[PDB]
Amino acid sequence: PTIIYTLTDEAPLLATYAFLPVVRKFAEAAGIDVKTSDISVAARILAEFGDHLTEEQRVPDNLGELGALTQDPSANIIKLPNISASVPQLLAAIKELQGKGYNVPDYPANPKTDDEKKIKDRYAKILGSAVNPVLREGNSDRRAPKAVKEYARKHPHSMGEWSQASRTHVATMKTGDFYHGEKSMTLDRDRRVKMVLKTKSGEEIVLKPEVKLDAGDIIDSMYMSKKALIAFYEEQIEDAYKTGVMFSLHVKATMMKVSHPIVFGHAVKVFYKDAFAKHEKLFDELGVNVNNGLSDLYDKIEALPASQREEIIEDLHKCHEHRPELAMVDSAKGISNFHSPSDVIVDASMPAMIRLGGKMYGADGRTKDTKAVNPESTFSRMYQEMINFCKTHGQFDPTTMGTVPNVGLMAQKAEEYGSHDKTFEIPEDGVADIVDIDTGEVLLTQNVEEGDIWRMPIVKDAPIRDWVKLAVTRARLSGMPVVFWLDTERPHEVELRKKVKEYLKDHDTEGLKIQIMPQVWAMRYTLERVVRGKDTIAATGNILRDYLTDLFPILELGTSAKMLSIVPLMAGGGLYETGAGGSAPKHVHQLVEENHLRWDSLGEFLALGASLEDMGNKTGNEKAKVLAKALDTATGKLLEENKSPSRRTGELDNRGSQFYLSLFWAQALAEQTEDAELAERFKPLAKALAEQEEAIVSELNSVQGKTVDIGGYYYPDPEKTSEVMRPSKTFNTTL
Amino acid sequence: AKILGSAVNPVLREGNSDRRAPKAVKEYARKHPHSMGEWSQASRTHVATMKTGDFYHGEKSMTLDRDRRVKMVLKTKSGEEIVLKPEVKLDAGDIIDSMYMSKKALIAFYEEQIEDAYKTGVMFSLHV
Amino acid sequence: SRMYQEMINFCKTHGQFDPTTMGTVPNVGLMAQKAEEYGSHDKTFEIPEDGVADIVDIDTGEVLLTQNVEEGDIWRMPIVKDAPIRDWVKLAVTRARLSGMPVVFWLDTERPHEVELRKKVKEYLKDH
Amino acid sequence: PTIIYTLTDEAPLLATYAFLPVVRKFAEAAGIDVKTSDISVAARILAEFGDHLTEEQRVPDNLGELGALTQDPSANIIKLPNISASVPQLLAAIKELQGKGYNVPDYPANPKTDDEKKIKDRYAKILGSAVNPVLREGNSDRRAPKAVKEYARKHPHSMGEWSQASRTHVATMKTGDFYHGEKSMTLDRDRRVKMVLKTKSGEEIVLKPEVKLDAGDIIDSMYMSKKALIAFYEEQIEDAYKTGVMFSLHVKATMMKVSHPIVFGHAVKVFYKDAFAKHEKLFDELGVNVNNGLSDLYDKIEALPASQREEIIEDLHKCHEHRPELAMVDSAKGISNFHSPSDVIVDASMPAMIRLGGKMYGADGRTKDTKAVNPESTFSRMYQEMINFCKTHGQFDPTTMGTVPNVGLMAQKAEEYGSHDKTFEIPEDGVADIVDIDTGEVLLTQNVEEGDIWRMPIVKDAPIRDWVKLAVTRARLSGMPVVFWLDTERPHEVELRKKVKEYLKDHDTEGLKIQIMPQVWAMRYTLERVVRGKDTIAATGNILRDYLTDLFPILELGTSAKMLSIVPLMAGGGLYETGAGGSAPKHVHQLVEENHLRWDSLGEFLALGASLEDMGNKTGNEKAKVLAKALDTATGKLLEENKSPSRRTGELDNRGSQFYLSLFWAQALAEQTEDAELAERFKPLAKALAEQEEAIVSELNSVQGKTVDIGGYYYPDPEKTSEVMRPSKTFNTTL
Amino acid sequence: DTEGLKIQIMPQVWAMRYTLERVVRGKDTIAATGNILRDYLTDLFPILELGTSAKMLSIVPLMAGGGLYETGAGGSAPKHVHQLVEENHLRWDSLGEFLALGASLEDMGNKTGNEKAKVLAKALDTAT
Ligand SMILES: [Mn+2]
Ligand SMILES: [Mn+2]
Ligand SMILES: [Mn+2]
Repeated sequence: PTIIYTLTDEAPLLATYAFLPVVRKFAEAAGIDVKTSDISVAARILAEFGDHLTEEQRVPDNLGELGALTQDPSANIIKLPNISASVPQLLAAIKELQGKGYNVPDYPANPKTDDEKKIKDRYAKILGSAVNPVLREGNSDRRAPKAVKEYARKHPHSMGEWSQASRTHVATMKTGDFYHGEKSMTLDRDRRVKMVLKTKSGEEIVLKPEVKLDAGDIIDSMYMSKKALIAFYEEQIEDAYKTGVMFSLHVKATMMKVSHPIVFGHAVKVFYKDAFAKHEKLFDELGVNVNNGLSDLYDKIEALPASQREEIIEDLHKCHEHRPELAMVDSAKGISNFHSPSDVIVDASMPAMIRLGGKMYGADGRTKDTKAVNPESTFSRMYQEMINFCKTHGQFDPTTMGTVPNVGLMAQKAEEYGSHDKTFEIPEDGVADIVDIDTGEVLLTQNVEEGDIWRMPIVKDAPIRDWVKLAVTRARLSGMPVVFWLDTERPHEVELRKKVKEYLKDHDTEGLKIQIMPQVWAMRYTLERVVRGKDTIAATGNILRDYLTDLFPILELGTSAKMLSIVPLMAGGGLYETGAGGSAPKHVHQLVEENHLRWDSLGEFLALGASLEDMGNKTGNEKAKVLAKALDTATGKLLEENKSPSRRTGELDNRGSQFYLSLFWAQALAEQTEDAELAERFKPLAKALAEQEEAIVSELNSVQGKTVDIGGYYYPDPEKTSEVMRPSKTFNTTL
Repeated sequence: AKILGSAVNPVLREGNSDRRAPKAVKEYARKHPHSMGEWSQASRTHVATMKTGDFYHGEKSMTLDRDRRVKMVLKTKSGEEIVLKPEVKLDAGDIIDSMYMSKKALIAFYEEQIEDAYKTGVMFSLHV
Repeated sequence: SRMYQEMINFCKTHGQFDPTTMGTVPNVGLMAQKAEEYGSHDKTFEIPEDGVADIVDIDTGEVLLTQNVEEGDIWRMPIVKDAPIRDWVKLAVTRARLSGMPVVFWLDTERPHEVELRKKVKEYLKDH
Repeated sequence: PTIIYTLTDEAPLLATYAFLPVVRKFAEAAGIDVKTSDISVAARILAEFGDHLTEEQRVPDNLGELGALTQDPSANIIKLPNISASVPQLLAAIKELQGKGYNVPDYPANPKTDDEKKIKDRYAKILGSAVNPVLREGNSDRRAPKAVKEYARKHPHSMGEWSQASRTHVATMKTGDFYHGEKSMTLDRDRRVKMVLKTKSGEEIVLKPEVKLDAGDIIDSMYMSKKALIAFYEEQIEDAYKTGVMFSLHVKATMMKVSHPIVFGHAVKVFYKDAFAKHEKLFDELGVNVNNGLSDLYDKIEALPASQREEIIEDLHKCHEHRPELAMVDSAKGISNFHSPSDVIVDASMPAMIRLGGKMYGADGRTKDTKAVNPESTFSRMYQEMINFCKTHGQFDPTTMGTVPNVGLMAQKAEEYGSHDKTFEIPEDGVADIVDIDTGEVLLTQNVEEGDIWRMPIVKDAPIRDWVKLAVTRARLSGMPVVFWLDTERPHEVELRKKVKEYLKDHDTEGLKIQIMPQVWAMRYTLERVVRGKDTIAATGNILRDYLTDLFPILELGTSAKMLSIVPLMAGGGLYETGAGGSAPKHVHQLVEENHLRWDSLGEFLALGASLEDMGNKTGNEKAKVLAKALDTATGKLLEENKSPSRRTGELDNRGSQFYLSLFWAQALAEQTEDAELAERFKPLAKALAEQEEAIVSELNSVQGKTVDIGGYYYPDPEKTSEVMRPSKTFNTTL
Repeated sequence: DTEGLKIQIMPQVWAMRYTLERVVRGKDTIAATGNILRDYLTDLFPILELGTSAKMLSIVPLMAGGGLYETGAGGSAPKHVHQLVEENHLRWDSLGEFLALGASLEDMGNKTGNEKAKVLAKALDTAT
């Protein structure tokens, strides 16, 4: 019986070093082996480019290893947050590996040879959201545990007031976006299809040559219009200008790597319509692509003669005086919403804005109301309901409000999350058809234009069946009502409806409140009961899973770090994400400069409990059951005793919190009475740890306030990292 | 006092309201649209209303079993009983409500709303 | 008043209504025999001093509805009779059948008076 | 805002002495006054016979007082278990009261002078089940609270295995009993009726002069043929003998105080017919009434000369040679089934027998199979189905089985529970009619014989309406389907069916599974469901309410002493029974002799929670809600921490468990955040109690293991009892 | 979307009786029928109601999106010609052509957004 514990990047990794030894010590008491899997950015680079490496240097394909392991009914994988590499991050990681004797190739930005174009594609496999599409072979069960909600109640986080006179709102398209021209259908049998564009010339361009579809698959033909999108941006910028409200843009270019940078880019184009007109010729032969934000423009003009570059920056600030005020990522540095598409990520930025009382930062560094532009309507309308609701009701009260768990459809690159390699920026005007290869049958027709974003999302029948089952299970186990958020006026969501209606009958739903509502209705109904302190479960698609599991946890708890994220793997196993967020680069900074790690490991403690509980239910391990029960109360006690990491250096940090957890864990195991072997086994552990409490905490705190050597960043040296992360002689030995 | 105010309506209204626009009028409106003020997504106008201490949030109600004669009385702190309404004839199946608005809640609400309208710079209005 | 706010919100997000495309909203209103608030004028009082306000059956000593009120508070007892309610439900059905349009009874769940009405509507719909 | 807590008899009262102070302290924080009410056997003797008592000695008619309070829409009564006095109990209570200066008359068993008849008739008000009929002005909502059910799953109680080859069965009449001769009708209008017997002679005997009947009342005219009853017994006693299976008899002479002793008596008569023939003349003038069991015979022969009394007992033990084996109540002492009608009580004995695997105890001390004789078929056939089910399915599994909550028609002396003053042993062969005085119309005729038992049960229309409402209420609120146990072949239940069918339509039953099935079908349907882990509500008549709320809880939980018994009164208030069992005489035995009370007050804690919660809803007291939910979580923690009273002397007792409850109740209020004032109010208290925990516990346990002085039994001294029941001064001073 | 519509299916005999029962007392009913019944009925009732089928609309909304407009279901009337060649009087009623053209221009207007074609259709409707 074995649990895989992922070694990842930056902060969670550093924490793992201190925590792995303690989980291993507790897990062996139930005959559980804990093996690491290194899926760091460095490890993934070394696994891809083994060619130029020695035998000792080479790394196995650890990501792909886990990808296979998800097909095994006995899988038990605990996934920690890891880096989704941007280009700058990849570059830094390559230079660190090269510097350490690993001959890996330079990343070729603009490749001049055909062999450079070849390795740039191999690097593309490392860039961006690479891990998640592989590991997510089950659906999402994301929710906050009772002990965490009770902590929020006892220590209410700061929330900004919602004035009834608030001017902030969600501006979104009403025609010409993906939603309003969308086509959809469920497949009657297995088909192999192609995406073609029948041009005005009579020609037929092939955009995607072959894609294998199955029986019961739901496929969409959706497109956004370049013309409608520009017009929309024209209207909303002028409106923001006339009404005097700060302009902001909220998309997710990190994940939607094809469509969303185009959308982001157009916003910038029309906002600065005037400057991009005066410098059209210069910009094209400079190759500036502002889809990468203003960051791309500033970069390609930084090396220009002063007077020439200073004319361009003038034409940008001159364009501002008849434009609305812009939201700032960092006003002190002068970094705006338009700088980089990776700066303002929709799933995080929107809740941040709502929590702050519908506010974002301005040029002067003061919080302002905003027109949160959310071009695609499909998933943005639900935000507006909350805003409106908030205007009439005020800010949410974290002390009294209910919870909104989520049962998200995400398995096997579900819906939009798998459509990246099937999204195309239409080259010229024409008619876009998806066509069956083995028969001249046109399946979904659409009339598109030059610049349009066309795409074909896919959701498979098997994930859908599991998703309905997961929703029913959660209804049954928690007693909470579940609402499926499915529109009637969105073809894709009426297709899902047909399946949800059918597959609900294949279960025992006798005493369960289960209904289906359009998103805006569903959001309202949910808000209506949460404000009265009642709980509701949201059964949603992939993107809504993303949006809602940031929105509500941030409002309820103040963060999305302190929650359960369980993935019941379809083959029978289980994946346990410890965090939906990043790997916290700023956290590492504080540790390396003055050794205080302020990373909260509660998400790791929670996932482990879920992992141990499911291990017992699936393998018949009674000891694992007892370990899970003990850890839960230990986690609960850690919250109650307020022994989570402080942010201020010199005070209790991640390392100290891990001690208290292990103390309470050993304590719980000593005073439990369903397993006598374990009770007496941990009795001396609990006794030893409690009696040396103040010496251990002393050691773990007196070591702070100084620079520390971890031997790198993207590839830390284990020996030196282990020293830093386990500095208490007393704690190490007594363990 | 019997001539003052809305005197006519409560005497003639011995039925219920079937109020509706006639098709000819609705069809004329479609063909000849009246002017409508445009709504700004950034509009600051809102209904301000009480959250506690109004009729709604302290209301009690019942459906009556039988015909009875009730009075409305205030049992004062002193022990004295002031009769406010000597007699009212209730029928079986009558829905009656006991309903009150707190003076103190109303003044607090008003001080908060007037102040809020000022601090935000939005124009105050009262609709009764 | 909350109804108005919903429209305001709706209007902020959807814009102003278009008279050339919008549908009708006819009303079937309960009003017969000085129903609800429209008859409560003779039964509304500005409370002279702090005390308990009860509505009491004069024959026998049964206190039907009690309430704790303050000096300056406004307290009232609205009435709505059973046969008007019967007529109102029937009129709703008749208007539904004749026009062929859906009908929504605007009745709250968190308002005592409107739950009492709800009981009768649920009953008298079975009579048609 | 007043809660009425009932002072009763024996163990529950002793627990109250320690608990009343701590409930008062909590209830005052919400503005609720806890007012006492004394309904003990002693206080009921005093209230009746205030003839020779001083002003200070006199007590109000506390039962009549509470009976009157049920009409008050604000009634909040907590009913603890109380004595339903037998003759020996009555005498002992009288003798103690006399010796303490209370001048009350002796109870004359056989009144010599006619003045003794009046005071014997006045004592008849005190005898037996006198409290329940007065307090039950509502219908029964009996169910096991979720937290208790969960505890039974984690800690299963022992259950005897059911052999497929088991021979045990229910024996019951197929003709000549109440069921197979029943006539019933629903009243058209108000009537006044008399019960008359027109004899064969021509005389008219008035058994009941007048009874006032309302419109919509159901009345029955049921009788049991004496000739049939004896022939049945002859047959069954013979069958049990021939087949070699143990004979047992299960009736309820305790509450069915008129009919069932006649039923019990006849069994003894035909069983020992050979001895009752040899001594018929002697038995006659001794006034032997074996309707009171063999104990009656043994009493009346104990005074006789040795050679004669020994001859009698020899003719009784000699009769066993041609007879079947008898089930024993105490096989060491030789106390059998026939000793006393109050030993084997159908509602408790039948579950106990099923729980054991279909076993009762033998003369040899061994457990064996039994012919469980239940003469009246009406409510016994339902037991047989379970026996059959178990025979094919095995014994129930407490770790996986569902629940069977009950909604019981009992309000206003419903059905058989209010037919005692209307039951008659027929003096001679005739026709038994219930006749209207105004217009000499015979409503129901019936041809009866000498010995036959005749009765007219009554169930009023208004109770039936509330009963149906409570069924739909429970269905809506719990999501469980509900089944009405109504026979198609029983007049009474077809009359009820007419009503249920109609009154259901008066309610919103849109999302509910609600159906009507005959008893045996309903039982089978319910069993088919529990065994698959599914829940079902039983909406039943009065006697079935009693049977099923012992039966299922014994199987699910091991006891009927750990559950909610809510009585929503028809006038608006609520009565909350804390227990359905006795007042535990033996528990007092252990308290006075060795200072350990093993009474489980869980039923009190649960009832109080349901008392405080309903206080919040009815009045609008939000502070009541907070106390209720905090007691709910306090009671739940009591179970999970395993701190219910031990039975062993020297360990944690009733007093000790009351400390832990009040501790957790205090903690739950301190660490909650839905009421700011209450939180900081209990904060120092909760901090106090927890701090000297193993000091208070140390006191409450050290004082055990010795004889103690409470100053009486039926009327214990309030000053002495309070010293004993609150022996921890550390604990007491803390409030 | 059939929510406010009365739609039902009956056998031919029943449907005919049902239809007759309503039309004998001024009520209108649409007959949704198969091919031969379409023929039979659009002669029968138009003859009974109007005397001829040469005074009605026969619109064929073409499946591909267009529209065919039959001006008459009857023949080309040879005897009308005999009168025109011998006496110079054409008694042919072109009312079926006026109505068809009116339906043609109206569909033209709604299909292609032509407002001037809509105005031609309405002016023809009133002229007819
Ligand atoms: Mn997210
Ligand atoms: Mn019982
Ligand atoms: Mn024809």
